[PDB]
Amino acid sequence: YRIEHDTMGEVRVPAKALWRAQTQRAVENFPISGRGLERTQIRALGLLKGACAQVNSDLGLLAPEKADAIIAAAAEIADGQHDDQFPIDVFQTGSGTSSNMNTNEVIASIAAKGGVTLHPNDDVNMSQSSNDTFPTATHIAATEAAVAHLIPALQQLHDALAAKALDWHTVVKSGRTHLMDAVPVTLGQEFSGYARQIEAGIERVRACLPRLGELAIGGTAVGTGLNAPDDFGVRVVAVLVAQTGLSELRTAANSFEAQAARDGLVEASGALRTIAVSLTKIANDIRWMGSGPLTGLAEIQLPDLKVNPVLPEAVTQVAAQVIGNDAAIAWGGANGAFELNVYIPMMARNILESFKLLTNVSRLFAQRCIAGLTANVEHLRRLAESSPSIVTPLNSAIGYEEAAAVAKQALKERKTIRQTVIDRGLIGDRLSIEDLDRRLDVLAMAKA
Amino acid sequence: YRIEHDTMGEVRVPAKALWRAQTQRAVENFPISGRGLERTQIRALGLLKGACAQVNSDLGLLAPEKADAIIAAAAEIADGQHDDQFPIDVFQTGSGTSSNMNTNEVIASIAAKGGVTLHPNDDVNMSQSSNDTFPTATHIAATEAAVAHLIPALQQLHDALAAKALDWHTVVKSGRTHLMDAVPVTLGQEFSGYARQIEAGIERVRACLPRLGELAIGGTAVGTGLNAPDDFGVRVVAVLVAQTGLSELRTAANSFEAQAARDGLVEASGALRTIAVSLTKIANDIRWMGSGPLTGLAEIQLPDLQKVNPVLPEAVTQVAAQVIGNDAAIAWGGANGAFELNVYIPMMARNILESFKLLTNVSRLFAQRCIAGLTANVEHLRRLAESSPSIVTPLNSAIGYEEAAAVAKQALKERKTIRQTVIDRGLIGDRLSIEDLDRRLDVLAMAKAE
Amino acid sequence: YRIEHDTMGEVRVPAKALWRAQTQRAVENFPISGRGLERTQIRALGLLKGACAQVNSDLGLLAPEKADAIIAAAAEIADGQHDDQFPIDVFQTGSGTSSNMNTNEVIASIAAKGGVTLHPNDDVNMSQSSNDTFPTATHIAATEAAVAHLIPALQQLHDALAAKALDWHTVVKSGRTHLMDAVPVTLGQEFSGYARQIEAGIERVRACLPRLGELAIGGTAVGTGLNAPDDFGVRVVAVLVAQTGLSELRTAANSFEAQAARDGLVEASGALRTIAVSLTKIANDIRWMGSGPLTGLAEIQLPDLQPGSSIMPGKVNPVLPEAVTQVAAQVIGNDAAIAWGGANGAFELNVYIPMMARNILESFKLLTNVSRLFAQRCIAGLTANVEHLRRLAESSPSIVTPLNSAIGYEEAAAVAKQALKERKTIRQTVIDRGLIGDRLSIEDLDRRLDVLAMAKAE
Amino acid sequence: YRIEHDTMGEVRVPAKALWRAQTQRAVENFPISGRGLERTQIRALGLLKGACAQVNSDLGLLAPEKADAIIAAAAEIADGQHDDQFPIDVFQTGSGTSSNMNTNEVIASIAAKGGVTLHPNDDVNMSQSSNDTFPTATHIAATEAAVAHLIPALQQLHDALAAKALDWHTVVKSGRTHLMDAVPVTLGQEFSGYARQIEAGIERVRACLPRLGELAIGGTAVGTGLNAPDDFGVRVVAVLVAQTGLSELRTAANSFEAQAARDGLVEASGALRTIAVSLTKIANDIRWMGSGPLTGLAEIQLPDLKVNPVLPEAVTQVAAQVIGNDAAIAWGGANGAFELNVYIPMMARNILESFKLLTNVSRLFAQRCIAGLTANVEHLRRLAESSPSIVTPLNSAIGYEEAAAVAKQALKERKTIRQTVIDRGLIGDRLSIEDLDRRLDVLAMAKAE
Ligand SMILES: COc1ccc(S(=O)(=O)N2CCCCCC2)cc1NC(=O)Cc1c[nH]c2ccccc12
Ligand SMILES: COc1ccc(S(=O)(=O)N2CCCCCC2)cc1NC(=O)Cc1c[nH]c2ccccc12
Ligand SMILES: [Mg+2]
Ligand SMILES: [Mg+2]
Repeated sequence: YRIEHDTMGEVRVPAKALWRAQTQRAVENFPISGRGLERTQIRALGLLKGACAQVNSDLGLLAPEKADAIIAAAAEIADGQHDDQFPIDVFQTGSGTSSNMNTNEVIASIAAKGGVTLHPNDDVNMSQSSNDTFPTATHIAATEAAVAHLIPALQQLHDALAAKALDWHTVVKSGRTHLMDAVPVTLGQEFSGYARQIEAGIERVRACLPRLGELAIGGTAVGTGLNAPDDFGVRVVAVLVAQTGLSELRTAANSFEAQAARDGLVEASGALRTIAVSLTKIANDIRWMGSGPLTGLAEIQLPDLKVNPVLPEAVTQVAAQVIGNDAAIAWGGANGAFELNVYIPMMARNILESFKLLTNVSRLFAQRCIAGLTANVEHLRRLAESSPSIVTPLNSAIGYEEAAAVAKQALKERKTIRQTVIDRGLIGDRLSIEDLDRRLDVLAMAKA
Repeated sequence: YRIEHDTMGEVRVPAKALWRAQTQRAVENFPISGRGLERTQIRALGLLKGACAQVNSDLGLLAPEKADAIIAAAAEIADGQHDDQFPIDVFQTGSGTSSNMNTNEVIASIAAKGGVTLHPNDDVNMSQSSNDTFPTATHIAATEAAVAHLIPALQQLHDALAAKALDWHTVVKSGRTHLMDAVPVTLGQEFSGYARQIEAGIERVRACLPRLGELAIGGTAVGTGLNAPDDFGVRVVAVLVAQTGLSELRTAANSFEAQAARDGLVEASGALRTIAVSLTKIANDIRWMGSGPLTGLAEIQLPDLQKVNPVLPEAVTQVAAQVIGNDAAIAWGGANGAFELNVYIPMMARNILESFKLLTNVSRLFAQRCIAGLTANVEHLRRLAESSPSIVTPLNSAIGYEEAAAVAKQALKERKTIRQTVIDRGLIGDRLSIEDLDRRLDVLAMAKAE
Repeated sequence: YRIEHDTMGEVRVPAKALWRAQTQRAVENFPISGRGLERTQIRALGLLKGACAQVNSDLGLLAPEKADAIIAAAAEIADGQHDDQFPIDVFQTGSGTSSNMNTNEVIASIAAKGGVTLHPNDDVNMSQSSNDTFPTATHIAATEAAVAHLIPALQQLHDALAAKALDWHTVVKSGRTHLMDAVPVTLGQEFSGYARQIEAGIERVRACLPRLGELAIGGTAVGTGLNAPDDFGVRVVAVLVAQTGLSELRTAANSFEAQAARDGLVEASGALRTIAVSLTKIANDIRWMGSGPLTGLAEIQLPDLQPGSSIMPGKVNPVLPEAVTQVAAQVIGNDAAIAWGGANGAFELNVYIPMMARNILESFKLLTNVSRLFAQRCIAGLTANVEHLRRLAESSPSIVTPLNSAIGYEEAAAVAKQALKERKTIRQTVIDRGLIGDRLSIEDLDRRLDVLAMAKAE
Repeated sequence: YRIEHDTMGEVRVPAKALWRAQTQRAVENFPISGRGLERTQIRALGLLKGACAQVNSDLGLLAPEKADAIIAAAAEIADGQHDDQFPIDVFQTGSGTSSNMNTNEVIASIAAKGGVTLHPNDDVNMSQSSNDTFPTATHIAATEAAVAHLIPALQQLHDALAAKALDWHTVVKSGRTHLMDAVPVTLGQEFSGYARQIEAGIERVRACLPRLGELAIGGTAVGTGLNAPDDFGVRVVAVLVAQTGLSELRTAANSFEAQAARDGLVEASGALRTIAVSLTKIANDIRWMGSGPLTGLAEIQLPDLKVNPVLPEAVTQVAAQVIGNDAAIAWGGANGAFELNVYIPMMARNILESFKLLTNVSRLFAQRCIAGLTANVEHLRRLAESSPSIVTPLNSAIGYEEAAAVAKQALKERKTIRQTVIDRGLIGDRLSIEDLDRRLDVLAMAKAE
């Protein structure tokens, strides 16, 4: 319940708060959503401040005592020990300068407890600006989310789908095209398609990493690097790669592009949106397969968490949210001006949420839905034995001409191929029942 | 770390948690976003459960001691006293059944402390289903957000813009079309346009209320009202209207449409998306008019909150982007219902209620901390209007279009007013008095302000 | 071919072209999409220029021989006699000034063929600017599309759905929630829900018309009305309303808002987007209820419209629901383009008008045309599989609840279990377990298990 | 009119039309948009039908005489001689059945003129389904649009922006952050950023090609390849690669994924949407740069076509359309069921249009706007030299208070910072002219040479 001195008046700050005047001013300025930065974003801001202090100490610009204090305070933030010291709304100044200052002030307060005096700006923000810090922290968080969390969760889901594709390789059923009875497929073939969609999803995330991992650090206020060392960015990136193990982090190809635009986030969101499109198809098919029992398709049983398909519902709802977040990201991305895109906090919220939702729902879908599915094998065969058949596999036995006459008579009389063959008296020396039954076998027709 | 026994086994629940086994199972099944219901949707579930108990009591279906205990517990929820007792993810079963059961369990636990035993399902969920309750609460929350919070916030912003329009009635400046110099307007006219965009926004929200306020309560599992009293819906709506004063709440025109679809939320989101479009135009223009102080337009100065950065225009345009994205998520969920139930309700509810909250809060902040304190560079704006090639056209009938083009070119080159340029080129004569020049170049008259 | 001279130089123009040099420059400047204005937009530009000439004549600003020639030329354009004379890309200068000049030039060329010389700017564009004309024509076209075409098409679909709701009033079936078996409904109730969605869609279009019908005409370059008569807008609107019968057309409430923004198009697109969301639900349910007919739900049969497959000769597909869902997808995309253009005005003018007009008019057209085809070629001819639906309802575990008060919920659960195992009706299963006697007569069971009464049909 | 027949019976067809019964049913079933397939789509269908006939001939399944007649007619269709014989609406059955039958019927009618009888389904559709042919034609058209048309157009725009970046390397000006005056940049640096966005655009398009170029051909009705040779897909793709030179065309990794989903079109549309986002930033900045000539920024002059920024307006309208199309594509993409995604004609319309608009507008922007921009060089430098943003490097010599007084007086009097420092009498005590000129060198402050 203490008081502080801002160069435009007095500021009242909570007693257990490590933030100071500028942060409390942002709290008062932006009461919009009531939600602040996520743990991933706070962690990335701590990682960045420790790396910058390390490079400023290495170049002789910051006294080793001060640098050690920033590095220890930053490590605490990166390890999640201060997730309650970042109270600023997401809907803040569009550079994220408010959250940048919040990080500077918390490090200064942590350092003061350990007996060292740090200036938030002059020491913790040395060689940095209001504008190259928050987008760097955003891209660190997004790249960690892609590489450490999302890709492994998608691989878990891919592996679960692929395991079912192999278990069910010969579980024959009816194909459905336009929702109408089609020629046979196997449940395994369908699951091989779902698994490819997720494998292609991982390919799509991997393809965006060369641009998602681009960091602005070192470009300072406008991209020129004025008031930073010439190699600040390259040096800070190498410390971040060393401390995170994220080899995908890199300096920006062009320091102006990296601050004027957030195109890498727009690109990454498009991969997530494609994954959401794939997941929607997979989840919808699985809840339709599970439907009924009496009124639906009743092809598979879902694990109970008459079972409602609650994890397909959570997946399709997450996909809707990723599609909406993706529209917000593109809207912010397009609306930069000159040297700075000022939609960074909103874009950060949306892409980091999309990563988190897809990671968590993919691992739940894989573990608590896909792994436990059971096929209703005899029902699925009954459906395959009700699919349309074709005459092609009789060509070698009755010839192109009789086969075409079977096809025409089956269509006119609304009969099966098999029954039309029997009815036309074709069972004989050229075609036993056995030969008819082997040629028209529904698992053979699936070409598994 | 207290321990409970379920139909499937044993679950540990936090000691000070008022939720029970079903909520704890939902917490375990849906660790997806780490974000649960918002205050408005918890309040509405409290309002709904209180009105349902009142009606079940009035119809002689529920013992009055139990009904009174539910009503007192539901009032505490509606008053925001238990916002920490709703831990289930937004990304839950798509009917919102898990959150419905969370409400039933919390009410039973609150009642237990006052010495009254309630069964969550048989008593707190009496006459209700797993499918007509959550969407009712969603539409109560959205209707209240629209009528009680957003419309008044938009009226505050309208009135701030209109006050600026009146203050700046005679503040003449260059028009701009295609970003290029155009004939004169006043800042007041421009702000009159902004005010109309916000007044039309209020009309758009008002226009959606006949369908936003439709409640599914009484339709039970599929819309038929099986296992509810025949008049349960109209009775519960009447209690909600009597208690809340929200006369916009109404039974649904068609019980099936009210559960198979959430088209009222899609409709309302379109009104919020239009307001977000309007606010983007208003906020962009204001930050461009404040740009500078040297190399920008330097028309106005914004009040300093954090050379002032336009931080509230940035908040407004970021909120608008969020509303656009939320609007896309809502329409996606809305389209994808099947047969008797749309199972995207928790996601739709999160997005629609957030959109209401962000637009309400940012509209008030923009009105009070940006619009009200803008200051115009009045003399500078008039000098630029008076120096613009766009104003030479009214000279054509005195000096011809080719001499008027030469006046325009020299005025720009020498950074002079059109008036001073006409005098410097020796055009004052019998063909054009000083008085006729000042009439022809009266830029405030060119703006045609009331 | 035939030469001309623009203040920039000599321009070659096709011989049968009624456009002139400014239009030919715009053709050369914007080869982007290869698509120009639609018939509805051309018609509205013709309506507008005819009304402007009438007013300019009435106010003594334009000589009558000149006004009469513009009126006669503008009526030919509004009648669709010149839909090949508007070659400019949609993706043009964002005020639509290129298309406005195209209209002025085509009118001057028509008037020339009758011996009257019209200056495209000074006569055909009198009292107008490059910025209040194209948005006015856009709003006229959109209002016409809403009132004369879309609402009657939606009413036709509403009536077709409501006729099925009545015909199927007693067609009992199992509900589905989460795609899982639920308590009984009727096919008529479900179709009553679809009908309400369309009726609500008409209410949504009607609710947007007070602002969709607002016209910018009279505001000139920046909204101030400089260089027009003070009452030009109300006079032009009066003529348009009298000639067209479009009672929704009105002068804008605020002349700056009507040129700085196109918020009425964004608003109207939201209504269309909501209709696309409703149609998606209706069409999806209908193709699911038609699915199979051996491996799907087989609740209804859709009318056959064309062969489905060479490989599977008997197979017929739900082509109209596919056309409806694809249209809905296009409306939702168009809606995103409209809102993007709407947000990005600057100062006195929104310069996304041609792109917003393309998208809003296409959404109107696709929804009008598909709604009529869906009603006529799909809904009107649906047939229900009444006995299949009733069999499933009478076999459903969901219908045992009404037995609770006679045999208890535990015995009712055992009846459900056994019926679902032995593929029997609930009625038969109650008999097969000897529960008919003291507390439960055979007519009492038939009263409790009346599936149509459980649907609670009005 | 004449009488034609299909499995559903007899149909009246315009006497002279080359289509037959199924096309005419589709003309009556789908009068929705009044727009049919584009030139690119008709070309891809003609290419595919010729390639299928070559492979059927090579495998001895189709008589050489019939394969020759199909190949010749498919070449006339591909070359654009019969576009007026493709009347079917975009909004047709969602597999593109109707447009597949349109191609088969028109090939049969052309072959009949030359005295060869072809059955549209038994000969022209041999070893094929709609479900594999229409998505294959769509992916051929999209891959050709990406490689042959869009990437070269974007390279042209990249090169025009990079040429400006070089030409304007020393054209110092005010930076702008939040629309507010900031420390100096050069126009060249800004254009280098715009060039990077377009180069990255090209990288995004190239990164999607391993999946965009996947073709369904050979999977037939459901993905199983029933009723086709086991190697039909690999043979047909090899013929298409030889004929088109598009090495990016490839057999699908998984035949079921290639028919049950159109995820590669969704992926590709995301690249195009990101390009639209980049082009919006570039075009907005350029029209603001050109604003005025009195009351705006007046940094540059755009070439005339007082000039309105008409190609920036075309570029930002195109971008809005690509964002809309992108939403329609993702909506179709998500809504497949079981063995088939039935949104293909709508998804095809949208992505092919996005390719075309970006290609055409990128070339126009490059040639008729970027190439001809002129910079107000002296004006830009004067404002940079007059900005309060450049007073900071004086703080250590004159103190914060006097640096603030210098900035305030320079703004009020409309003078440079250098002239204001001299006017306030600060030379001698605090610093020398040599030190002043080092500290206020705006080109050096932009970290350019
Ligand atoms: C953001 O545009 C401006 C910002 C500041 C100033 S200022 O007042 O501070 N100052 C003018 C007085 C003398 C000192 C230099 C700058 C002017 C400008 N515009 C202009 O000069 C506009 C202009 C008029 N004739 C021109 C011819 C060529 C290019 C531009 C123009
Ligand atoms: C678009 O901004 C401009 C456009 C043109 C011109 S101009 O050169 O044609 N011209 C300059 C001489 C007299 C002023 C009017 C005419 C200047 C400007 N900006 C400014 O004066 C900037 C400015 C510096 N001190 C100020 C103090 C208050 C307000 C604005 C400013
Ligand atoms: Mg690595
Ligand atoms: Mg069945």
